[PDB]
Amino acid sequence: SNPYARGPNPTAASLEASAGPFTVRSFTVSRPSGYGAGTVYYPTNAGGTVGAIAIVPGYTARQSSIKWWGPRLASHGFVVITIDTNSTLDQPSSRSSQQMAALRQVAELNGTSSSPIYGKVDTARMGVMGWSMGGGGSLISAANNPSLKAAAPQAPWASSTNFSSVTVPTLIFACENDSIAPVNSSALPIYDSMSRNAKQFLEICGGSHSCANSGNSNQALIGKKGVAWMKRFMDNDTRYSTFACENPNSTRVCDFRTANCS
Repeated sequence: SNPYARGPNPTAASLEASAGPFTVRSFTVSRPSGYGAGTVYYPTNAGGTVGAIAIVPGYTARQSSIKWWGPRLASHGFVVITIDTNSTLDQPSSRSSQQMAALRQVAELNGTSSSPIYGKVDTARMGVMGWSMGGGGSLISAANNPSLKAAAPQAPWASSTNFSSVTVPTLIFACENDSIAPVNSSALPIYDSMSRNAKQFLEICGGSHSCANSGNSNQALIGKKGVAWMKRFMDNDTRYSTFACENPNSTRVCDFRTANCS
C-alpha cells in the first residue's frame, strides 16, 4: 500500500470544491530565512505527514496574487508556504533561490517544537509553484533540484525557454491571451523543451496573464488540476492518475497537451 496516501477517494466534485477535506490553519513566518516574508498554510487533521510546496509571485507582485493556492492545496493534505521576495523586482534565478530557501525553512520548522507545523512535514517530498517570473523560478528550481517531486508553474516567464534538463513532473498552466509572457513565446516553448519528464500543458480560454491568480473565475478547474498533479506526483497517489493525466474535456480549456503521464 501507499504510505503517502491521505484523505478519501477523490471525485470531480471533491476536487472542484473551494475546499478539500482537511481543516486549514496558517501563520506568518516571524524570521524569514533567505526571502522577504512568508505565510504557511497547513492541515490540522491530515492523518499523517504531508509534503511541502513553496509558491512564488510574479514581478512587482506579492503573496496576494497567489494566496488562494494556500488554503486550496493545504485542505487536501500539503503544507504550503506563499512568499514575498526580498525585492518585488527580483529576477527568476533569485526567485528560485528564495523558493528553495522557503522550502528549507519549512523543513527547519518541521523540527522546531514551538512551530505549528512541528512533525507535520515529510521533508523528502516537496513541490514548487509560482506565477510568471516566479513560474520561471519554479522551473529553475526543478532543473537544479531533481529530487523535487512536482512543479506546477502558471503563466511562466524565463530568460530562456530551454528546460530540457527537467526530469520533475511538470504541469504548466497557460493563459490564452497573455500579453506579458505570450503562450507562443514562453509557456508553449517551455513545455516543448521538456523531453524527459511527465508533463502537461493546460491553456485557459481567454485568459489574461493573471488567469490562475487569486480571484480567478476558473478555481474549480485550475484547483482540481493543481491538487491532482501534486497528489499524483508528490504522494505517488495513483487514485489521482486520471485527474492528473486526463484532458479535462472542459469548455474553459483552449489548448491541452500531455506526455509521459499515464
